[PDB]
Amino acid sequence: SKSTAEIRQAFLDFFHSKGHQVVASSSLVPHNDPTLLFTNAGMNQFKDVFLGLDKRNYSRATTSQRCVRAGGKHNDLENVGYTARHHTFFEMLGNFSFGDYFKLDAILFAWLLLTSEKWFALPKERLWVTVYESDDEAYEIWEKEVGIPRERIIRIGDNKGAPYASDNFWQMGDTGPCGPCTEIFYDHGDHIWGGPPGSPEEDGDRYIEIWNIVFMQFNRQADGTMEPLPKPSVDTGMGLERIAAVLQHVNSNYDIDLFRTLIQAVAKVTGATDLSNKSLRVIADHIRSCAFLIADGVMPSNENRGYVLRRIIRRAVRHGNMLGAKETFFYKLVGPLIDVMGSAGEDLKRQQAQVEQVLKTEEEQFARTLERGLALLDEELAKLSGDTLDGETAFRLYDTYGFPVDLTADVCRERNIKVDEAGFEAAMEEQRRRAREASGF
Ligand SMILES: Nc1ncnc2c1ncn2[C@@H]1O[C@H](COP(=O)(O)OP(=O)(O)CP(=O)(O)O)[C@@H](O)[C@H]1O
Ligand SMILES: [Mg+2]
Ligand SMILES: [Mg+2]
Ligand SMILES: [Mg+2]
Ligand SMILES: [Mg+2]
Repeated sequence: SKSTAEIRQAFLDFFHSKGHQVVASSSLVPHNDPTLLFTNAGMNQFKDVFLGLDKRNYSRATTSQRCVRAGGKHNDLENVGYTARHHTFFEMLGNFSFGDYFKLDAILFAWLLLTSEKWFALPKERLWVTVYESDDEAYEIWEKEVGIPRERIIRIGDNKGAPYASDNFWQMGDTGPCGPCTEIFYDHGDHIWGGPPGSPEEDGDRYIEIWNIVFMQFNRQADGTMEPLPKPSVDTGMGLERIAAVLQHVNSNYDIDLFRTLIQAVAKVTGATDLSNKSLRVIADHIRSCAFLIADGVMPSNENRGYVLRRIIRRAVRHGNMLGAKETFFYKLVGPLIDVMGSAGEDLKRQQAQVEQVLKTEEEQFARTLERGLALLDEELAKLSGDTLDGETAFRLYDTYGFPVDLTADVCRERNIKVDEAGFEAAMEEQRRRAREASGF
């Protein structure tokens, strides 16, 4: 069928033929807003255009934005390797309307691309749509204009437990452009556990959310106030990996051509013999987030963006150890990654050597203490009464061996053991004030 690269280009070509300006992906590092750790959506670089503070020569655009959702806000790190649909690094295919077309055309564009014989040509029967409970306009558009059976049109209100807090109300953050949205789901088959959106089993991998179409209408204020945007606008986002899985007739993102080739590369450098397991998929995902973050200027450190990068690198190195890696391996995956990304991996190839050295240095540094740290964790788990590793042990693995608390928790999770992360932060704070007491500052 179609490769991931062909699907990415087809999406861009579709909207380009619909008068959309093709705009390059922005960096993973936000422009002078932290606050946000990482670019997590395609609309980020158009934020001020939605607010009406900035205007473009074009009124409609389309992008394939690289996103990282490993802190915040959206943090999907603990889903990586457990679900069929979650990555840290992923490309969000988006079309944008800046005071141009609104709900009807946005919905028609998406449906045409998905179901048309000229385009993706997906069977209408396997597509479910959600709307915001109060969004009657979106409901009637799906029902009367598109012709979706009412059975597969699901109203969702404030299911997160506060007003405007909803799976069908997309918000950028505590402030910024937002509005009710309509989301398109794909039924992967009854052989997979899961229910439709709204069911107690909606988290299953059967009904996977493919495309989120946001009808930008409000600028959310600090005080929780919704202030109307000057011009109603559209912000859409479709996971390239998720739509690629659908189009390549597989349930999992890790079964698409890109991740198949990438997982094969991981197995080659680690010596893994399994077709697929948690570690293989985690490392394949982690190299994408680590390599692209460094290419975008993020350097490993013990604070802020750098520490998130450091956490991901070291968790990937841990999984390499699980697979039985004998030598430094992580940096050897940059080449293979560049090859599978195509045009989306050109900002990376530009600095291959630099990214490779950073990852090599980082792994070698962590390798000093990794195995001795894993041995300590194993002897502490062997004498652990209860289901929770204490904070002192987690602090020790951090202070001496450089184990991030979530890395320690990742290992313990695989054995049904929890981590007292409150006791860890307490032990962390106690060290901070010892430094304050001793230093005087
Ligand atoms: N961690 C992740 N990995 C891969 N794709 C993701 C992702 N988070 C979001 N996407 C994709 O980006 C699109 C728009 O982003 P959005 O913020 O709506 O995600 P989401 O959080 O609603 C998906 P879910 O509800 O399954 O977590 C989604 O339709 C989804 O396909
Ligand atoms: Mg989510
Ligand atoms: Mg959702
Ligand atoms: Mg969702
Ligand atoms: Mg969503």
